[PDB]
Amino acid sequence: AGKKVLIVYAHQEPKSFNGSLKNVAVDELSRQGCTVTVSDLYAMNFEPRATDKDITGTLSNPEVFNYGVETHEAYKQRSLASDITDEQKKVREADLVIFQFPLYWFSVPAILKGWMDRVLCQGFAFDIPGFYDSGLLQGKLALLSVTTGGTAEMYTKTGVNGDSRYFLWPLQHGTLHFCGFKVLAPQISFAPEIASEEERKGMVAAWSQRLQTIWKEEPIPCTAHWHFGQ
Amino acid sequence: AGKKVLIVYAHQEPKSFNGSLKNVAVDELSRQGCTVTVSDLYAMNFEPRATDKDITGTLSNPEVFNYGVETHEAYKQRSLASDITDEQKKVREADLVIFQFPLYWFSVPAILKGWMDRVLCQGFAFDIPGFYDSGLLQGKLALLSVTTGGTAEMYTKTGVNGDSRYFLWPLQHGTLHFCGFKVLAPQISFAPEIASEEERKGMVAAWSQRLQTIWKEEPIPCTAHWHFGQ
Ligand SMILES: Cc1cc2nc3c(=O)[nH]c(=O)nc-3n(C[C@H](O)[C@H](O)[C@H](O)COP(=O)(O)OP(=O)(O)OC[C@H]3O[C@@H](n4cnc5c(N)ncnc54)[C@H](O)[C@@H]3O)c2cc1C
Ligand SMILES: Cc1cc2nc3c(=O)[nH]c(=O)nc-3n(C[C@H](O)[C@H](O)[C@H](O)COP(=O)(O)OP(=O)(O)OC[C@H]3O[C@@H](n4cnc5c(N)ncnc54)[C@H](O)[C@@H]3O)c2cc1C
Ligand SMILES: CC[n+]1c(-c2ccccc2)c2cc(N)ccc2c2ccc(N)cc21
Ligand SMILES: CC[n+]1c(-c2ccccc2)c2cc(N)ccc2c2ccc(N)cc21
Ligand SMILES: CC[n+]1c(-c2ccccc2)c2cc(N)ccc2c2ccc(N)cc21
Ligand SMILES: [Zn+2]
Ligand SMILES: [Zn+2]
Repeated sequence: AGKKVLIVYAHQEPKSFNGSLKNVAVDELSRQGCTVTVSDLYAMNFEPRATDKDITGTLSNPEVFNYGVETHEAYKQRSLASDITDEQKKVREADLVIFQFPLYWFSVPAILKGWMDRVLCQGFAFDIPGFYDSGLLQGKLALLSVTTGGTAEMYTKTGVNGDSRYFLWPLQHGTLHFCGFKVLAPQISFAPEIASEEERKGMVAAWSQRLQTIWKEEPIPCTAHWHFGQ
Repeated sequence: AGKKVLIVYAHQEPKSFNGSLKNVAVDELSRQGCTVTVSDLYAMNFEPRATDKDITGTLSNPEVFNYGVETHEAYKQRSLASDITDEQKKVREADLVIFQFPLYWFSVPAILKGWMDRVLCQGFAFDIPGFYDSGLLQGKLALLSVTTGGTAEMYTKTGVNGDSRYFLWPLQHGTLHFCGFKVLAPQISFAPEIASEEERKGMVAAWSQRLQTIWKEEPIPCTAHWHFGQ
């Protein structure tokens, strides 16, 4: 009992398929008695740019600004901007982080990329040492819930788009695994725009049904073999 | 017939290693007699977020906002935000587009991701049909000039990050090839922060040197096999 979930949500439109997937997650996890928080990035006008405004007070080397170094140092000295530390608190408290987003150029929308760039700073999400299996968010679960324009068929190994697992690598391995997350199997809702109403409802139902047993899941082996291998 | 180059540059600090790579590109291409334009995204405070502010005309569906549909229609009608069409002019006139950036989470910094999201809209960069080899930017070249924190060794098949080509897939194939670009081989400058002053100087020089004969290069086969092997 007592699980905490953060949903990081990146869609402009409440009535969208993404919005529906987010709301189903909120309702079902809430029904289960979980603690639920939603970071609605567009509604928050979330800042995507990594800039020197992300550090308050004086820099550790204001002659040559290195964002990575400066945010590492600011994290240690508790002088990060409040929009960042607000998100870090939600992540720190969460047992599971769900990312809900439409696929933009085989990746996350820029507003969500900005969340990953700015929130997951050195000292908070990883360090030397402490990355991949020993990343600082170890013990936490992460799950990518992505919607696509392309159909399942268009996303095969030999297809024009390649296997969907190919585009997952930078997100699941390079970002989430790197920070110590155990990665649950992605939820891929293929081509809702093209799908019939029945097919759309079926995809929503699949998600809702999955959420009923999400705490019983095993994480994937987040390896190059899982992503590219046979 | 001389050549036109656009450099889309994503770093906050002029004195950075990325800044030096951008400046030597400008120096060398200028020396050759090329026409050179730089989009300095951080200096321009470039807007990364995909929002309804990107359309200024009457929305096709003002009760349910679909970013892709609305920007496609706005492109055709000429009612996109002018920061978008300003970038589109630079791309349209370019023979070669160089992207200069530090790797953020196996990808581009969010401010540059936003450039891709917002600038490469339907009708301008691709059509349905009219993508990959029939993409609308066919005839143009693109090149990623990337810097990393991780070492070359970490970015190998047996290294913990996997091969560097793995993370290039969403950018080179999912984005640039999809829009019709032919893709020149990536320039990856590994681990400058860790390297010595001389090694750093050497990496900048190697870039400058490659650029001398850039117009003689052939593009890569931007395929799953090139990226992932057999
Ligand atoms: C900049 C950009 C880059 C992109 N890059 C890619 C890419 O690389 N690869 C790719 O494949 N695609 C890409 N796309 C397409 C994009 O991924 C899809 O448009 C997106 O995933 C669709 O999801 P949505 O929530 O916006 O769908 P919506 O348009 O909101 O939903 C589809 C339909 O489902 C309906 N619906 C909503 N809720 C429910 C419900 N509860 N039950 C039943 N029906 C419901 C909606 O009303 C709508 O009619 C890109 C799009 C953009 C704008
Ligand atoms: C949010 C975030 C995510 C990241 N994700 C990843 C990731 O997934 N994978 C990864 O590998 N790395 C990652 N990194 C690390 C990042 O890619 C590196 O920090 C970046 O590439 C370093 O390049 P730079 O231009 O900032 O280096 P700088 O710090 O600017 O350069 C190093 C030194 O070179 C010096 N220099 C400048 N010009 C010259 C010159 N001409 N000759 C000699 N020396 C010169 C500078 O003064 C500086 O001291 C991430 C960093 C951040 C902040
Ligand atoms: C700039 C520090 N730094 C490094 C890094 C760079 C050089 C040497 C050691 C670590 C880094 C290296 C990898 N692979 C992945 C992510 C990051 C990173 C991420 C965020 C941040 N805020 C600083 C970060
Ligand atoms: C038009 C939607 N759409 C699709 C897409 C979805 C289904 C079928 C064909 C293409 C797409 C497919 C791939 N592989 C790569 C990028 C995009 C894309 C990119 C931007 C955008 N604004 C719309 C996009
Ligand atoms: C193991 C690679 N690696 C990293 C490193 C860089 C990015 C992410 C993780 C580690 C490193 C990071 C810092 N700050 C300082 C020295 C080293 C280093 C030094 C020697 C070596 N042989 C590998 C090294
Ligand atoms: Zn992994
Ligand atoms: Zn390709």
